[PDB]
Amino acid sequence: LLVNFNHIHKRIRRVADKYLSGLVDKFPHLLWSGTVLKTMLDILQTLSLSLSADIHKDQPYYDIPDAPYRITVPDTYEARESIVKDFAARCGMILQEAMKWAPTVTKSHLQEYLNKHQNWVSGLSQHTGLAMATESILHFAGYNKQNTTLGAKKDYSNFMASLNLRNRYAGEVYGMIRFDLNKMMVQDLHSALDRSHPQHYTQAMFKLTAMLISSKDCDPQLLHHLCWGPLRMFNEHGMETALACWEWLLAGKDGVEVPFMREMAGAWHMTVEQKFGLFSAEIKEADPLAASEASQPKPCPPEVT
Amino acid sequence: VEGWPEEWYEGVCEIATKSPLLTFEPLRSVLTPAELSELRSTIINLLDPPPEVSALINKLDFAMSTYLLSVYRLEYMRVLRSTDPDRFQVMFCYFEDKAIQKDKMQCVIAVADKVFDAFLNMMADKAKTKENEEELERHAQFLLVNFNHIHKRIRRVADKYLSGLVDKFPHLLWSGTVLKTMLDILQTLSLSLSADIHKDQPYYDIPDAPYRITVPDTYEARESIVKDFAARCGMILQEAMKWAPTVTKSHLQEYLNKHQNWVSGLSQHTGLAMATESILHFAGYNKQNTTLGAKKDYSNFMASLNLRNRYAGEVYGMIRFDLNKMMVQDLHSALDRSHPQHYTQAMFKLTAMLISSKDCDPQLLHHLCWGPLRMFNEHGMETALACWEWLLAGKDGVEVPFMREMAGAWHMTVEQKFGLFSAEIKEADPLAASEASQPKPCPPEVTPHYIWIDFLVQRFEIAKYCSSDQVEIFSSLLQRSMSLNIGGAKGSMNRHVAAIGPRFKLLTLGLSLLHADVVPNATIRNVLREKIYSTAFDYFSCPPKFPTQGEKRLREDISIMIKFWTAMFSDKKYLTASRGSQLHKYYMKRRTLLLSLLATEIERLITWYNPLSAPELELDQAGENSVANWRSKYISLSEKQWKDNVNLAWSISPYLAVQLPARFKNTEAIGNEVTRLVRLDPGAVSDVPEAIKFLVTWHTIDADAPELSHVLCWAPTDP
Repeated sequence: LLVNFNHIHKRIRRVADKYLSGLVDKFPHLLWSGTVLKTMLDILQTLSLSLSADIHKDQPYYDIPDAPYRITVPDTYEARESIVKDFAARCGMILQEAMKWAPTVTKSHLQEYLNKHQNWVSGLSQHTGLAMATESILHFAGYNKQNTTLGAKKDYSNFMASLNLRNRYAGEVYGMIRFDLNKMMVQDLHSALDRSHPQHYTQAMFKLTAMLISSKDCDPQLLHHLCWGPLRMFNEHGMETALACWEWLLAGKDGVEVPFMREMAGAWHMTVEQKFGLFSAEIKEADPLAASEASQPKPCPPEVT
Repeated sequence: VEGWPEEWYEGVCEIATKSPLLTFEPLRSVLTPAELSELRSTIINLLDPPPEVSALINKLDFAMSTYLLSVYRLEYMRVLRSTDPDRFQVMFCYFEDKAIQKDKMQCVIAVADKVFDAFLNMMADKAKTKENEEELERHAQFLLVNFNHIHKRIRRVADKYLSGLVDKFPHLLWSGTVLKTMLDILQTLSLSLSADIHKDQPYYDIPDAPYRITVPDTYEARESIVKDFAARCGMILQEAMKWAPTVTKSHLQEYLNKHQNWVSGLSQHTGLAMATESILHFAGYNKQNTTLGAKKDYSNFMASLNLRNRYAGEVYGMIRFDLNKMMVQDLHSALDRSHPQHYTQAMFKLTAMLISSKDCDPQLLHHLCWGPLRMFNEHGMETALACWEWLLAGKDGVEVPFMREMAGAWHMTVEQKFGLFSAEIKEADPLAASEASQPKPCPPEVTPHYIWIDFLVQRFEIAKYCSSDQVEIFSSLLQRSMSLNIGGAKGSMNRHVAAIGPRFKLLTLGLSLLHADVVPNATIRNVLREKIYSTAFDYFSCPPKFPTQGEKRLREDISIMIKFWTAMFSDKKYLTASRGSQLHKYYMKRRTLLLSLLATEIERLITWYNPLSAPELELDQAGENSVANWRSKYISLSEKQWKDNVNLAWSISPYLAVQLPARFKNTEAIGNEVTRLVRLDPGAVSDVPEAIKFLVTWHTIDADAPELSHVLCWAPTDP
């Protein structure tokens, strides 16, 4: 329906628009899908490239990458400008609609889309798709944890931090294949955990997940060590690193949700059983009426970050 | 007071240089109306303060007056004859004295303003070396860190000093250290916003700079001060991005690639948010959408950032397991196989390896600069420009060797005639082209020379103020690329129509360099101007023709020509080139002729652009109005003062005189004068397609005077 939205006729595009509106109305979950956005960005880039392509020259047909289809364009410049300007609004509308409800998943998908080698060469040119992606992120953003509940600010550092970490560690782990190797990563992670060093812990975790995301097999031992990592360094920093790694793993590879969910559930049940957090024991304190001894009363509150 | 042996005054200078501060318990406890009146008059004349300060002074006795005079003299002598790098910042030591504050003050800030003005006047013309830039950077950093003082007047006077300093030295805006310091202090304040006010120790330490910051007690004051500070950052950021977006954008990209901030990026980290928010609403248009008549571009930023991080990580991986040989071999293999992806990967890997090292490694730099010359195109040139920008932004103290290598590569390209400096190719005339060699256009193509000149212009704009040696490099590069040999087929540059963009762009860059008032000598400018005029005149020695490129790549050519004409018209800086009148008129005549020719050519090109009126299409109005006014002014010339123009053109070059009537002038005197001149000396011209008709018909039908006719040597012409 998206590829049929730009037909050369008059009523065809109207009926296609009506069908698309109805379909997206009755099935809201299609907004945050991971394939619609890439296709629409690709077709928008194709139209933008076709905007100025020597109208007198023949062959107005074009081929959509990664999808078998074709697009025809009118002859006059005015009609082409009108149709591209008309199409340039639905993209923003559906982007803001998607970002309104579930910002996290669509933000992760947008981050993933901006990490392809083919578009980097042409990024020095217009490449309207990347400009749209990097422009639509800001004015639909929201408040962070610190400034979410106040009575009368905007946050974008997480986006750049995640993107930079992802690209840096992807390159660092891709380098290693030039010169098995899982044993070294496991040993480094164990050494970092034993020495209790946060920087080495984060580096090892990111390197391990970046190695895992680029492979052809599940390698269950790597996933098991990934899920059992933070439980030996219970805190907020390690938990933040683990959440970032889990989000990257979910966004990158496909057909992996079920084993990851099962491993996470097992880790949660183990944490419940060992009473490492909120499920810990209760500690009593001396009452002040008869606390004349050297054991002076003092608060003993559990901490669950 | 100056004015008695000279050594008596001379000795006071070093004593004041080594004297301690006149610091200090009540101030009054420690310490003839005509003399009081005259002392007050002298002090008020020396200071010249606002009237309130004068009224405050009017009620003071003699002791305070002489104390003020003594401290003023001591500080003035100290600042005039000091050598320590902390010259002007010692004055704040007087602002922190509790005894001075408790006394029943504005005189101190007045004398501080006076001494600051004296210091600024001194520094305005000190030198143009790196040390002065470092001192200015340190002073700006000190003024920035003193902007958030706990007192009231201290921050006001600091703000005034900062405003004055940034006003008189605009180049500090795009520096690479001020932005990092201001982001760090902003992050420190944001972190200190909520830090358990009841808990003690309100002090904080600025990273990478030895200083400390104190904060108020109430939350409201802290919020007010942080909100107040949050505006100067945006103001100066937009001011910097307005003028030179490239350098500040590269610095911002470099700042966002540190490992320490990435861990805390999951938190607020206000500095990164400010950096990523201030980039957008001050951005501009790209090359494609820079000249249109009634879009925004950010893909370059993300592409550069992603490539930089990816290749930095990939090259950092290799150190875990010499190595330059492998990189050189890979680059050579990629060049030999002619693969673009491998070429880009090798180039980025090489520059990323080079940026993280401890030695120059001249072979790596030499291979870096000679890379693109073996793959002359636009894609490789774009990759090379990106790599050069990253190298310049990353490492420090490398500008001079890189500039020298780039100049050498440019001269090699000029010598080998690989681009705009290539040879000229002729084509068969259609009148006698019945053979199998049918006529067809053969225009030279110069894509990357159109971008290299832009890069050079950007670098020159950046380096006009700071450095003083790169100007010599640019002067040598411009001097070695031009020659004064206007004539038949020796001008070192192509004369085709499709190659007028880079030519006039380089001419405009040369004129801008001349107007910058950097060369102190009075003879370099003369030679440079002579060469500029020669290479400008050389283009009009060929028969006119029409452009072959499409509708695009034509508007900006007209814009460049209009800009060059405007620059040429504003060249009235003569009478100081040292018999000056001879050279003055010698330049004036050629300037007028060049202006007329440029106006005619621009009119012809704009007429060819769109046949109809086309009110939708439009260009700069001021240039068109000026061209129309000049055409109206020059169209009213009489029969005189125009034959002299023909004589001057003949004195310049016979080819220009022969081609002059081709540029149509609605007057018959031009033809008669050209015929007379060519009859006086026919041997000076041997171009047959146009010059034969000025000699063959001694008389149309009169059939007289059979002498001096030697046509047995002219080249063949059309049947």
